[PDB]
Amino acid sequence: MKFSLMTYSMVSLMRSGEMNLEDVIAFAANEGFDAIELLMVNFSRSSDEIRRMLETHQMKISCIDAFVDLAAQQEENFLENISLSQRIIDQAVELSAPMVMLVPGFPDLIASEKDKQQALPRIISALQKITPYAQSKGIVLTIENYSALQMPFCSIAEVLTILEQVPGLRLTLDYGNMLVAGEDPLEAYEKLRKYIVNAHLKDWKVRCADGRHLEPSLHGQGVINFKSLFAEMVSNNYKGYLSFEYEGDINAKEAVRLGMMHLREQLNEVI
Amino acid sequence: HMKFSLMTYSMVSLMRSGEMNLEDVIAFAANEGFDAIELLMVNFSRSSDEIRRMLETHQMKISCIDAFVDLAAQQEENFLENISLSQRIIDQAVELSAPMVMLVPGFPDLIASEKDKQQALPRIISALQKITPYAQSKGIVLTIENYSALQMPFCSIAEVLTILEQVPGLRLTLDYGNMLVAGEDPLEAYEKLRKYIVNAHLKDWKVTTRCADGRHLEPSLHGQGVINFKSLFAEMVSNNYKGYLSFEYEGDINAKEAVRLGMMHLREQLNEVI
Ligand SMILES: [Mn+2]
Ligand SMILES: [Mn+2]
Repeated sequence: MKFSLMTYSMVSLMRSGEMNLEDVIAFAANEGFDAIELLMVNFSRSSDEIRRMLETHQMKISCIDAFVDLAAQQEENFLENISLSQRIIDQAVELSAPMVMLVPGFPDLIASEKDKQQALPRIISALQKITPYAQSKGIVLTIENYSALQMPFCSIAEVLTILEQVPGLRLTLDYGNMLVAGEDPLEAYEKLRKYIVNAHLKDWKVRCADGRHLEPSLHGQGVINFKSLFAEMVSNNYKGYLSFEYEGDINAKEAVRLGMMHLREQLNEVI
Repeated sequence: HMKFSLMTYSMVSLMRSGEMNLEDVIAFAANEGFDAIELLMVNFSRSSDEIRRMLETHQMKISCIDAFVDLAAQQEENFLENISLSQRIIDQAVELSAPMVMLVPGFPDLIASEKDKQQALPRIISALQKITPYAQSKGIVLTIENYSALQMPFCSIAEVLTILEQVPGLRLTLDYGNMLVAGEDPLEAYEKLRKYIVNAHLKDWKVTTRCADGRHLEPSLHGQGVINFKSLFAEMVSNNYKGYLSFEYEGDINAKEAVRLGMMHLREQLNEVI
């Protein structure tokens, strides 16, 4: 039950120029995380430089995240997105990350029910091509359940349908995203347990399926029940990381410090 | 010469729910008295022949085709394929008799740092320098849109002007509401960018998308928020604007009701000016 910090949680301070990647790694080390989950949106940095940062701060990468359009209808774009996915897997090898998580589509690019219907077999086809490459390199490939309901990978049923058609594919469960999809987060974990190798933890306070809008909350101040998840995870001997995600407006370092105090308290009660 | 168009994006909620298809949006636009639709194109699955058939049935035209394309892609092969995709969108404009294309040239989730923003900008410009001559060769006006996610280097007046002045022939779709998000005065944006503006998106915001100036904003029915459309209309009429004014709505009210309610306000304000 080790914790990892998503670099994506610090995006506000990276966008403002207050933190660079090394600062995020250093901050994760100082806050006691065992790893970072690295969002990779370009290959501008050399692997050498990232490996150096990780050695300096005695940090590891639990998972590399990327947004890739595996729903692309246009053949040449679709093929280049598979190639990009392979390049991300290559980066996981270079950086000693055991896992990749793909968000396999973009919400602004699904503009109708017919688009959603067509996107699903396309995503599945892409993942059947990419997952064997990940396996050959010794990398565990996952998708994430998402929060924009026009993407055909949000509900328990949707993610299960993909997982059951892609040999070897695994799941990063975003516990809070299930709430947006109208699912019970704990039920999602129970139904998808055999595929869940990574988890994102984020909270919401009171657009959903159940028709009620949510705001990002500091962990423990919203509606998500983390202790119940941790209890089941310990019971089931989950061996992946618990990744800290925050998408709100509180200063990102403060959000991590405050939310981690709640999460560690809840885990310690279960242990 | 002030004409209204309906963004198909404004109807996306009912398209996603299966309540409306593209033809329904075209027919709705015709029934509500629009001069055109602005078509969001996210794939080429629709037959060009069938779109043209729909436009003829409903006596409608397409004023502009909108697309999201990642012209900031750092990996060369992806970058080149996104230039080719943009050229294929221009070809679709020819096939559909749309005079204009609007690209949103990057994706907010793919710019994760200030350095990423810095590196994206010359990349986007270089792509647009390749795409714009192709649009010109096909008689298509190419535009970008000023956006609302401030990590993208195309939101402020200064950012959009920097791109436009480096890409010969490039023009602008002014999203008047997005300028408010960027901390600009929407009317001053129009005045400073007037010679480039060939299309406009009209949307409104109410004070409850995070602004530069602090205020929290949510989509508003037009006329119920803070955007002054009459002042814009008065200036465009004064300058003999010949383009379209495109109706954009991003909120939660039923999309057909939002068009009916918002257009009543917009037409009233334009009428007070002419
Ligand atoms: Mn997540
Ligand atoms: Mn717009």
